Amino acid sequence: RRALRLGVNGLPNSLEPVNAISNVGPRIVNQIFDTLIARDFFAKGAPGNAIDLVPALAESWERIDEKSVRFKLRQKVMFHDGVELTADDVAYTFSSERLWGPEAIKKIPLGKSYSLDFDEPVVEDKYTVTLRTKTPSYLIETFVASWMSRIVPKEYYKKLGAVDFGNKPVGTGPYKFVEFVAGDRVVLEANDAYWGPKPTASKITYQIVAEPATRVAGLISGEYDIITTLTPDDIQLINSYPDLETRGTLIENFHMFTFNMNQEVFKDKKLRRALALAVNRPIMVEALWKKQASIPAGFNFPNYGETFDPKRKAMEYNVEEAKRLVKESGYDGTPITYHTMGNYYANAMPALMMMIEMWKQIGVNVVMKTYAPGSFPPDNQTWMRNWSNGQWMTDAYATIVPEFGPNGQVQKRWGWKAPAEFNELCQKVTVLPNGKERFDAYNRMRDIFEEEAPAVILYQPYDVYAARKDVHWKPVSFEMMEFRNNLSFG
Ligand SMILES: O=C(O[C@H]1[C@H](OP(=O)(O)O[C@@H]2[C@@H](O)[C@@H](O)CO[C@H]2O)[C@@H](CO)O[C@@]1(CO)O[C@H]1O[C@H](CO)[C@H](O)[C@@H](O)[C@H]1O)c1ccccc1
Repeated sequence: RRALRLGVNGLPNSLEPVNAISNVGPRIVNQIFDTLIARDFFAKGAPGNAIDLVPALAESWERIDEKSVRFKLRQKVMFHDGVELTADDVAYTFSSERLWGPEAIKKIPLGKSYSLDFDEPVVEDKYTVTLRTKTPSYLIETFVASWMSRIVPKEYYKKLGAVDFGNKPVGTGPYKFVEFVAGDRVVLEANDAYWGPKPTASKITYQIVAEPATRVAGLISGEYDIITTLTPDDIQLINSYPDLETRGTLIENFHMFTFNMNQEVFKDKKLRRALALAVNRPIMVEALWKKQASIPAGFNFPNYGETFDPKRKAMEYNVEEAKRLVKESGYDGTPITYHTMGNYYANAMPALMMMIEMWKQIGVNVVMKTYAPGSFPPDNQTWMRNWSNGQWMTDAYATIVPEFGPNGQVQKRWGWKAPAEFNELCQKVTVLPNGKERFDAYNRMRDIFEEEAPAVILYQPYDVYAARKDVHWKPVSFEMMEFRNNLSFG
């Protein structure tokens, strides 16, 4: 088998699966670990966007009541060190101690904020485990299929601790750990004892190449087989090669810009809203994304299923209202910084440069502050910054509630003083089954989000990869790379 070499835009700081949640972690952690329930993005000839859920580490599952799901596990599954997977490892993965309890915050900072209102799991036998919530939750199934739910080995994890585990991970996945050189590379090797489809590459290397031009040059020179995070602008040039091609797809994620609302200038919604109203998204999508990116109608996406609102109007663009809001605000003309880690996000810098011109027309001076990986300053030295959110559930709960809710980082760390009505609705949607009340509450939350502007949604990016034609691999509609039944050579 050939070794697979990947040129990437970044690497996570840890291989602990929850801590690795980002645009750069899942493409690695998806190889090392498995979940109880998995997604088959290729079901019924779908071009990597199928919503179909399939058994993975759990052979079957059944909802027992409004707050519990019982799982029957695959038998004789081995972690990379030969230890058999049991309900003990599954219970530990979803425990108060490791994930959501008070004693877990130090090791997994976002564990509690991203988790459901869990109750301690119940081990029925070696291969049977019930995952449950303290209050009703119809989200257990989607949570278990998500990036929050990769299964860790209890004994090995406890022995090492979360920090050391993140540097030497052990999972049940098709590829096993070889090396992790901080801010440089990750090397994995084929796990030939894998329970599912046998790995088709002998090794996988993820090498950071921060500059996209240098990344493209690496593919051309033959240093990489696949490269990530390109722009629709690179398409014509790569495709002009007989042996190279681009492969892209819209992903279930949105790019945005956000604010440090602890800062005096951003304490009030007025300037935040003015900045949002001046963003001409169609011109950015046309010029930088070649119409391949999509602009959502608010914090509202098709993957939400029953909680997606297809009748929702597009987000308002109003330069004249933006001009009035700036005039009425306390803003003087002082430059406002916008922090960006080069092009960690595809089109981060060209998008920002277009927005700086748009904002100059409304009387707001915004200045780009580009920083290197590991150079993100303390919070009080930041004003505006870019971000993204992967829409990780088949429900509107994610990411409006875990990120922007009362228990989330936007309110707790970034100082968004959310209206009381918003937090009340966040609590309601957590416990309610689908219906008119729940559907209407998400719409009211979307209206408040647009009015308050704690963040400004830009678009769903069109994720662009480039590969050698002799490397058969299709992208999926999520911020990760899938190699199961989706990687072959020659
Ligand atoms: O830029 C990355 O993370 C990004 C991550 O944002 P992503 O858009 O990639 O991932 C989001 C998630 O945050 C979550 O909302 C779910 O959906 C996902 O798409 C996030 C957490 O790792 O912090 C970020 C924000 O720009 O970064 C910010 O916070 C870190 C602080 O330790 C960085 O080191 C800083 O440089 C700084 O830029 C990153 C780069 C290298 C190592 C680790 C993370």
